[PDB]
Amino acid sequence: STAEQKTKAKVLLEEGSFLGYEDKLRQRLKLGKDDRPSVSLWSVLKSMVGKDMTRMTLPVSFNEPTSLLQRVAEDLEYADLLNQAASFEDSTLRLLYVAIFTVSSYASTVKRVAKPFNPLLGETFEYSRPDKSYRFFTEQVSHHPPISATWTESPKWDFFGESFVDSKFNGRSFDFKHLGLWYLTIRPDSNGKEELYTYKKPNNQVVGILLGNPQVDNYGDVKIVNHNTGDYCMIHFKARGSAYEVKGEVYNAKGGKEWIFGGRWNESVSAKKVLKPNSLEEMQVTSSGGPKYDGTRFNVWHVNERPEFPFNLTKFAVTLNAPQPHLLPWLPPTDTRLRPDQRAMEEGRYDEAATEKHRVEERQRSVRKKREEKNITYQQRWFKKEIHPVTKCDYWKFNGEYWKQRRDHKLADEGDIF
Ligand SMILES: CC(C)[C@@H](C)/C=C/[C@@H](C)[C@H]1CC[C@H]2C3=CC=C4C[C@@H](O)CC[C@]4(C)[C@H]3CC[C@]12C
Repeated sequence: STAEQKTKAKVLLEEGSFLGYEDKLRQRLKLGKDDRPSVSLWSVLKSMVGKDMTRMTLPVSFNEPTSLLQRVAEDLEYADLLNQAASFEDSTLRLLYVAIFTVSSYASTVKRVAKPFNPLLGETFEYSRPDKSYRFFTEQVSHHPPISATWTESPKWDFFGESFVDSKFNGRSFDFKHLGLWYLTIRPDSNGKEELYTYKKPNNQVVGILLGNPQVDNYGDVKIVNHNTGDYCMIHFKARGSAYEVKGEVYNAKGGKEWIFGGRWNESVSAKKVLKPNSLEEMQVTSSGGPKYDGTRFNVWHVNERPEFPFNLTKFAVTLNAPQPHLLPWLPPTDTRLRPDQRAMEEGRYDEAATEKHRVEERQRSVRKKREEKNITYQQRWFKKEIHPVTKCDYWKFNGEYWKQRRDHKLADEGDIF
């Protein structure tokens, strides 16, 4: 445990990051299943061609009782990969595991053809895992357009970025682009100063709509750069032409190919050392013991087992919106767990969900109109837009106050949106 890792771990404990997380993770929903009718997606969308996800009104069959804030937290489902990454002295092998971490969060998107809640302006969501030593926090920093800012911290790695989802139904497919930059910091166990990786997430689309069998597809190219070394990785999510294929190549700073990896992003990813730096070889689509330098293949990631849950949620997703008894007294009034329309929907009370949604959305609009009448500039509570010193891009800088003020029971009047 390096000095900087211990210094980070000490901060996390002093700020009380795990207070209130004593309850065992939620294992299921009160709903055992549910019988929202299987309305045809085309029948709904044919009258809304060219619209955005947020401008559409959808039946509950195409809603999910999670927030966009919580879908972004599903980036962390396989965060163990990042501690593994920190343990490798070879920077290109750290990059391999960082890359596969970025791929690992797409298995959970399958079988959830549904719109998550559009977070209210100022809505927040926190999630800490004492068993993993990380804390995640996010604030909805914009409503027009919808933007979430995140900030995740752990002894060996940080992860933060902007969720800016730009969507469009073109009459055939529903397309989603992720416009924000993501920042992943590793504090290596050895042989390396703290290092910064950046990348943008792949696109997603709903296809099969006209065929009557909607399917979530993730597609496009991703490039991860290590700003310190500076290794880089190219990732290719193949677009549907039922192929879930993903492949990637990891290069050192001189363009030498060091690693390739590939698999199906709904199932598993394997990798191998590339022995000749100029090889054109890419992963063709049996050691489960860790990395290998001799060129044999090794497993890196496999999807978690996925029981049947209402709304087709994953086990990990079931933990996120849990109103855990020991957690509730710590939360700000803005936390997604307290959001009443989303809570009603999770419990299968769909008319209550529609009733509460109308109320909280009306109040949001009225507060915006009052601000505009008084020339009042909206200010985020927990983030401020700044210029990042390395990328020179605008980013949402966490102000460092949330967890300390939470520790000190100072949140009771930090927002009133539900
Ligand atoms: C009419 C309905 C069916 C339309 C709007 C719903 C489309 C779904 C499939 C879209 C809507 C929002 C999309 C969405 C938003 C945010 C992220 C966070 C990112 O880190 C992983 C992908 C992910 C999770 C994607 C996956 C695909 C989602 C969930």
